Amino acid sequence: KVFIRSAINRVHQNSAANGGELPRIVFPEGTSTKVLKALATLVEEKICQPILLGYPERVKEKIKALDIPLLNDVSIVHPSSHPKYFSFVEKLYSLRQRKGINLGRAERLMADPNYFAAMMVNQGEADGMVSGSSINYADAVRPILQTIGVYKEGIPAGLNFVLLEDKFLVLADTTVNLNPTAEQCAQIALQAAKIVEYFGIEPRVAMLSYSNFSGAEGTPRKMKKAAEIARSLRPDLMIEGDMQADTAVNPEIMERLFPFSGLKGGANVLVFPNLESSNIAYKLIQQIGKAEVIGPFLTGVRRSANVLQRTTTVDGIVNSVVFTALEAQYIKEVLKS
Amino acid sequence: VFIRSAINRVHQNSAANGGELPRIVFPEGTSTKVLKALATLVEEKICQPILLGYPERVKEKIKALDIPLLNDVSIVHPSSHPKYFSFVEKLYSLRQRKGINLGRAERLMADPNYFAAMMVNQGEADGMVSGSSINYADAVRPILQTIGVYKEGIPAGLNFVLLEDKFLVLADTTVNLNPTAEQCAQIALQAAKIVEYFGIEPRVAMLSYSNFSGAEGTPRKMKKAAEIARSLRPDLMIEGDMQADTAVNPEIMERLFPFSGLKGGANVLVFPNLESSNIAYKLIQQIGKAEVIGPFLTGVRRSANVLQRTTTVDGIVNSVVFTALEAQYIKEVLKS
Amino acid sequence: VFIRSAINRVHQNSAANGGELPRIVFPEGTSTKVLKALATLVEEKICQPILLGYPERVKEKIKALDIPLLNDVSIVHPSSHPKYFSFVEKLYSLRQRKGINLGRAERLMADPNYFAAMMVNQGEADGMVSGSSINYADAVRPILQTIGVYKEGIPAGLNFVLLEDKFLVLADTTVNLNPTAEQCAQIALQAAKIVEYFGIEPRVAMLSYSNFSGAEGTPRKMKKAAEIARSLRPDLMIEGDMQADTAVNPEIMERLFPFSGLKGGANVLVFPNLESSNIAYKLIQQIGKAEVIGPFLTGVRRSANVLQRTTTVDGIVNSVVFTALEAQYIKEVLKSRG
Amino acid sequence: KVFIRSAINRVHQNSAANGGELPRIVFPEGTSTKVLKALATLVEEKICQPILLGYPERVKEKIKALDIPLLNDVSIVHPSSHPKYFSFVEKLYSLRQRKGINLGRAERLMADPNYFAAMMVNQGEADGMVSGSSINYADAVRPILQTIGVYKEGIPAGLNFVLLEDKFLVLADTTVNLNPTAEQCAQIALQAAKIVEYFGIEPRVAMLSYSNFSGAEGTPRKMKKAAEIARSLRPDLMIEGDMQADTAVNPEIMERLFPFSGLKGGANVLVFPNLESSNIAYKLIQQIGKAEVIGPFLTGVRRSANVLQRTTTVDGIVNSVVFTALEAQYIKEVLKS
Amino acid sequence: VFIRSAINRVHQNSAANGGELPRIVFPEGTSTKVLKALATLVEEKICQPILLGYPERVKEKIKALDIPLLNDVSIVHPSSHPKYFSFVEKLYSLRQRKGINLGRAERLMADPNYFAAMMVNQGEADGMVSGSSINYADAVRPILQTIGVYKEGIPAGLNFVLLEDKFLVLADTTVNLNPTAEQCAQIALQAAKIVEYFGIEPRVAMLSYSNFSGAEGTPRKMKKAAEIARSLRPDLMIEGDMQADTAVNPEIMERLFPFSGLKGGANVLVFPNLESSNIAYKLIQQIGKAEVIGPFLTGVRRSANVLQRTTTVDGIVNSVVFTALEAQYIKEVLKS
Amino acid sequence: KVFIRSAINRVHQNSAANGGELPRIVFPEGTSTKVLKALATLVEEKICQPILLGYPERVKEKIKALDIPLLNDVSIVHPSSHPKYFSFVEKLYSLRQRKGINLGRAERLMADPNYFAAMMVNQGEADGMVSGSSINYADAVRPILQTIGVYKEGIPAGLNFVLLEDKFLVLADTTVNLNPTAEQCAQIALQAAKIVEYFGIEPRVAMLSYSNFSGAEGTPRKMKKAAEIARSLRPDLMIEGDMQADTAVNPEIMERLFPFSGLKGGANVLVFPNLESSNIAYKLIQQIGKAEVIGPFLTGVRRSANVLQRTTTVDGIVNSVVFTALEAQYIKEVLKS
Ligand SMILES: [Cl-]
Ligand SMILES: [Cl-]
Ligand SMILES: [Cl-]
Ligand SMILES: [Cl-]
Ligand SMILES: [Cl-]
Ligand SMILES: [Cl-]
Repeated sequence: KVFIRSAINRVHQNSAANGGELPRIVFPEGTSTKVLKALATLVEEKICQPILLGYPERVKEKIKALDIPLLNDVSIVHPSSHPKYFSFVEKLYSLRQRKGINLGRAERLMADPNYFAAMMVNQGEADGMVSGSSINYADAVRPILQTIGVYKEGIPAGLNFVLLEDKFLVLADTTVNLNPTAEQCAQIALQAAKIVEYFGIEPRVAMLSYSNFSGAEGTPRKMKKAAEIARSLRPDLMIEGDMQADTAVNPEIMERLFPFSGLKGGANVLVFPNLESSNIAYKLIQQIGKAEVIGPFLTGVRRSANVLQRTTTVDGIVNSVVFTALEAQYIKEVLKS
Repeated sequence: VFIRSAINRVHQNSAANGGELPRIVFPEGTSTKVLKALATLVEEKICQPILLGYPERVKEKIKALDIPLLNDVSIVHPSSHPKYFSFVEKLYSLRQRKGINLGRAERLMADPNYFAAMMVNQGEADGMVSGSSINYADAVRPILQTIGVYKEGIPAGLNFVLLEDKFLVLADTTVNLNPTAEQCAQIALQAAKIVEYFGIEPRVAMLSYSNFSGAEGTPRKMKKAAEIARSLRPDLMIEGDMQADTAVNPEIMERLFPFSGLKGGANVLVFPNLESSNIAYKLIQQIGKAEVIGPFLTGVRRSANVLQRTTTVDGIVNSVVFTALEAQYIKEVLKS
Repeated sequence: VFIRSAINRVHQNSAANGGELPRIVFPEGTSTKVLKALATLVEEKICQPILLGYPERVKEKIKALDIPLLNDVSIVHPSSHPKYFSFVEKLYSLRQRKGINLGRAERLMADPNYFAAMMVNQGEADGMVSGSSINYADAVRPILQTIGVYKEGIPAGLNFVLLEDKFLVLADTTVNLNPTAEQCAQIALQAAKIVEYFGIEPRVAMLSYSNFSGAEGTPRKMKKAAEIARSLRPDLMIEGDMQADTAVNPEIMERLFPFSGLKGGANVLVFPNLESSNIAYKLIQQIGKAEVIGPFLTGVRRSANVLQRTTTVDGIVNSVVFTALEAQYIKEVLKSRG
Repeated sequence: KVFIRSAINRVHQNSAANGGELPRIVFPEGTSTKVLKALATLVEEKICQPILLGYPERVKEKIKALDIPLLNDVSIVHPSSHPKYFSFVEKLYSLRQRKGINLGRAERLMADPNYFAAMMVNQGEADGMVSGSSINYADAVRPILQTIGVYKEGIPAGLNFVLLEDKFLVLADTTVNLNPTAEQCAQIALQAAKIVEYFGIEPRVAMLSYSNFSGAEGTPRKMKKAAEIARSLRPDLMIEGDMQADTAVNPEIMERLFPFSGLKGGANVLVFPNLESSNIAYKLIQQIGKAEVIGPFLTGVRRSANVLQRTTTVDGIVNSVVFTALEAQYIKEVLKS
Repeated sequence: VFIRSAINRVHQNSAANGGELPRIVFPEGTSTKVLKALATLVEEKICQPILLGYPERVKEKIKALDIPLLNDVSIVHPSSHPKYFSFVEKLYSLRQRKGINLGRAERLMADPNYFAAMMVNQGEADGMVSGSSINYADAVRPILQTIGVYKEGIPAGLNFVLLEDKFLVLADTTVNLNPTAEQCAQIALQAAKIVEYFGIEPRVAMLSYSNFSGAEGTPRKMKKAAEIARSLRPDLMIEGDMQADTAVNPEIMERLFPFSGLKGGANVLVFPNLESSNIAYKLIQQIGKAEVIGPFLTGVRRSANVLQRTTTVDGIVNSVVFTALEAQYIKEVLKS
Repeated sequence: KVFIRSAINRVHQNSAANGGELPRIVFPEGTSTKVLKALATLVEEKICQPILLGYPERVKEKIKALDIPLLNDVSIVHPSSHPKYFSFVEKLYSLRQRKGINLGRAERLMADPNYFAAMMVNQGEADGMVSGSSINYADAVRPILQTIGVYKEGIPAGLNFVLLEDKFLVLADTTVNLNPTAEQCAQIALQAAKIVEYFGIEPRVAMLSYSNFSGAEGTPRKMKKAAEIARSLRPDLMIEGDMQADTAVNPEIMERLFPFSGLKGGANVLVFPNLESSNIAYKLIQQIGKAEVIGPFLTGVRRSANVLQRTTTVDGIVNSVVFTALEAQYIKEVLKS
């Protein structure tokens, strides 16, 4: 409620500090009913320049079918017909020619809106992309990781916000790594923490397990080791584990049962031991928890690109576009430095 | 409401059994949270509690907390009890080829947890509730060593998520780190019969991070778990592998996977590993603004349940209510 | 000569079946090498080709290359074909529990490789030839997902080495990275039935770097494969483990391993792993002075063969000839079973 | 045909530049009929000074049976009776005493001509040895590896020549390593390349696989890594992989399908991913191909020693001794420096 | 004879320190075999024995078996000891991130084995002797959890075989199931310093079923173990892999493997796994006709030894004697 | 002391009940000093008809060097010169031709006394063999296992006797299996029990471990299940485990500490969990204990053949030949049945 309006306003503060320019967000699924309805609400709010990918004739005919006159302008680009199509094909080929992709396969991949979108963002023809409403997560994210890639020492990891009364929680990694090592969960925590700091909040990080400070072999030792590695890398942050999820979020359970712990006031960063636990958790909270859940957002990647969960609603997509715009604005300012 | 109806079936059971209440032994006779919860439960006439401990330490804790309604409850000191010596032999004979000599059987039986487990095993009590003061592994081991699992059963923790129109069942939330496909099928079968006890049709989802991919690893494992379970209960809707929102939301299922055999949303959610079950039910309980009760230990021959170390007083109240139902149900099975 | 005898058998099979020719669909409707090969094969009355692609882009490629003999040939664009929607639904139903949603079933079936395989699966074509423009895995995946293997079969590539008096059969040259002893025996059984189709007695060698050692690893594997194969076909000469020259040269066998059950040199060579099979047929084809034809995909329920990406035009001519033979045979099996 | 005369002429050039001395080549199989028949032609051509091992009494008696009058003067040595025999036992014993070989067992191994030949070569009593016409390769090569050993950072690897009309191809490793690592395949390539360079030919190296530049896990990744490691060690050489075999040899297939590749004009060095592929390939080419195949020759060992494949012909032994004399002359010119 | 010189060393040591006797805590205050042994050890002025238990229950056992020299030996009940709660806080602090909450530290500290080990850890005693009544793992676990291993040390049991003209040292007879080459080297180094304490030159054999084969498995492990050990003590004869008769018999070594660096026979025998060490010292003790003393726990921060469950009264006497030696030695090291 | 004299007298019983014939025992090490010295003592005792293998002159020459006139008549056989040599080659070749052994290698193996002795025993040309005084155990036992082989469901296992004053113990497997399964350990127990029964003693079997009735994973579980399997196969015997070695031998410790145990009166058959423990134990008892240890004897094989430990003394060999002669006579009576 409040959190999403506040992000929208920060987009505007960012934009009025850069000559009124809006980030350009490319959408591979120019024909998606859910994407188009979401774009209707966000064009009224001046959050981004949408670019739709597809056949101009298909896309315009879907726009009027759904009766949304506010999209009669939005840029529409057909990948094969774009002037840069050949340049993009050659650059994908050069990236993948020793990873089993011949030239003709590079052409057919670059004709796919998902690859064309990722290459547009990589080449500065757009500032970000939002994809994945119509296809599964692996299919949508592979072009991004193949084309944009991860920044140095970074790790691709999905991140979700749980919006509670007077507080948000950050959950990660909800989408990418099946079974991260201790070193990977430490890095996932570091990425999640800098996101929390961007919002003016102190990150307090819990490495989750089924155990409370046992350190037994398997995930308890892994999450205990992840906390130690992370604490070494950010000695200023509260980072703790291994601990159970209720121990983590509830400060009264922590202090009563584990008062030696370095984590006071409840964790707002929840790093998971495997993909089963992160993925089932955010989805169950979203369905039954009666709290808004936004994301997942792809962290660790060089440019702003987020893959929607296939189960997303229209309002989900709205929320994801807003934060993709913020991400796009922030990355463009680091690159100016 | 779901809890009030449970309290009522408990009363219905005893009125059909001469008014007797199940005897539930509590190893943690001095536990502040257990004692406060029992104040509420003797008021509701749910069970006959039996506290384990040194009687003067138990009575002085009751006196400290000012719970006059507990002044009559039975207190048993393990080492002093008449059955102690025979209990020591029963444990020794059970574990003598599992690294337990007679002297260590004696000191194990003096521990309230083992004495409670044996009281229940020998029919001296109808059920037990433990684990408010110790970690779950320490509490559940005497139970599994002493009472054991019924044939083809698997010990698995189960939780209820109480929503407005409906409850969800989550398992296995406590015992198996990484159940196989065969074990996940058996966990589902155990949870399904519990849902049936309350007059609800069980609809089972084998959870994963994937929607019907069947790729190697947990997607393949949970897909076969659904198949094995479908084999064993051809009358039930059992499906997987699927993501959790796919599982619970019938409109998401119908839109994206209409070939699925699962209609109307799942009310039985079987997990692929212990991290996911345990973290999920705990996050739901803390932030999900739904009541979560349990975990309850399924698959074991007599009624025994281990509280989560993080439980509240009312948590313990809720767990005792359903332990009483469990003890009553098992008690008539064995009369057969 | 071996190829001429195959062409005549196609005509022999074709006669006694109302003069009908098998219908062979080609996913790569604009491929220069495919169209050049079809010019030669239309003159020989080997098959009725079906080209997949946008009809105008196919006709423009045909007119550019100046191949007047193809102006009549059937051209089908997958998205536009009447059965496209029906084909999408059968692929969706086949793969909906293997990570494929409906929108993806639609985009797969619009790919000529998937559409051709489904055409063959549904009897709208009698066989298919693909893979001149894509790597082998990309070509064979739709075939295996759609058509599948017959019971107890294993998908395995097979190549013919045509020598002066003699042909050898090599397998598995394309599919299995590292087949088990059980899989290598089945590969032998599949290759043997192919050799028998041509009226030749199959004599099977299970290849290794070792001569009758049975030591752990592949020597033990290939010795056990021969045993499993001998059990399943007690009438065949099948032997291993042995080196390749021991296998082919009957004089080396007799001098050095006279106890062996393999006399007169092997004409079926089953390989222990994919590196050895794939490298061998390719080196023989480039540096030997013998024709190598194939690979042909064995073990699948309907006729589909994947050209090696490195093929020539004459290679494609040869593969279509034997694909036509395969399609005619499988079509007789399917009528027998109705 | 041509290639062998040129090698024979290079032996004579080497021998004319060093006072007419010929390398001394020990043959453990002193009564092998094939070895003796080949030796008839090898002394008429001044290729080597042969040393036959055996009971002098039947070696002369095998020679008189076959009626090869040109060999009655050639040296014949009986291992047990040799003056150096007992000193040889002590060096083998000291080498193997912590590898399960007692003194009496060193005595029996050293009485085996294969071990005696190897010790002769190692200690400078001969310049090279040729063995293995009558025993399998592992049995024949074991004494060589235990006694002579590999030079520093070397790997024992068998190598074969395929003699084509304008050029030869070299295949390796055709005999020793079951499943070489990426690092081992790089070293095998370097050894093969210096052999090609000895003949004044530019080596062009293909790391073979069933894949064309895929780098997928398993051997495609291994052969891609071997090419990378080898290029690091020889930045001046064309070395490429992973690739299929026809891709490797045929320069037109390479240029058409993989024009980014650093390997132009066809590979003349073919390094295999495992012993099944190398061993089966050279033998199938030799039997059904119509090109002569010579070898295998043992590379990577400190001193000149080659194992004949048990399947060898009489001409094979001749070819194989010639190249052993060349290697022996080469090492002998290295050591004079 | 060897034991008499050890006893005389015990007196020699404390006489150089104002006559203290080391205080040795016995967790098994009612153990019959412990109590009879203490009768002999009180007469010999070896230590100050401290028995753990209910004092009247201990005194009642003492005069029942009519043991008369223990009427003035010290008796401590753990729960009643003044420092009990301070001991509780210290165990909690040591293990709070290894799965032990405050309440579980409390019941553990009431167990004599944990209380005894903590007494030694905090300097209220100089050593402890346990394990007569319980299996070795149960007794040694509190010791290792509480006292722990010194830097680069490895917990390893060691036994003496007393022959007519020499003793052999066997290790590791109790702790490590299957030590690595690195661990076997550290076991050899630890055994070497014990042999050096008695003024004999240690000569170490890394035992195997193989004679200098170096084949994969334990032959290679024991060959590499010798190499690592020789690296760390270049002055010592350390050799392997070799068979047991090859190791002890110098004429077999010289005749069959004269290249070996080990001459005059090995007096330190390091074993490749726990089956071989444990079966060997036990078989030698029963059927050989040589005295076997131990096992003694090496590698730990202060003096703690676990009796083998099969021990005799005389076994306990011998082990208490050397525990006194160990305690005196460690007590002078820490003074520095 | 007494036990060995009782074996000698039973040898005389067996021979008198069979026309005074002595078993024929082949000794591959015809020049072994310790073997020859042992045989002087054994020929006066009417234990066997020895057959020495080697060059006749080499043996006659060693016999006179050591001056034992009692051997001047003993049979000497030179394998390659023996009439049966060619048929024996043909038979070993037929046994091993699919295990990497060509015809010429069969010839050189059959010329080795160890293989020739094994084939003599196998073909009934001799009744037993004793080898291994001069070579390591694996080397001596390989020809026996390849040629004579194991009887049905048998397992080759070394067995030793520890002769205590009221009693003997049997230890196994002291030589062959590195790490037997539970099933192998049960079969080893069954083999050792029938040997104890041959001497009129009730076998009482302990499956040894470092644990007392824990059944924990690893060795405790293996030996507990080994006991269970063996009890199933011989329901008439006391067989128990897992237990420690002193628990096993001492009936008072067992009765005091594990009174539930099925093993009363102490174990006289000690089955070991791995080769480290068996081999180290019998060697330590033999050296530092004060009791006689005889063997090891090879159990589980179809015909009588035993390998001396390389460390044996002259008495050792005498003791081993005595029990080999008993074994040969027993097997010879079974074979006539
Ligand atoms: Cl997905
Ligand atoms: Cl817990
Ligand atoms: Cl390919
Ligand atoms: Cl070979
Ligand atoms: Cl123990
Ligand atoms: Cl040995």
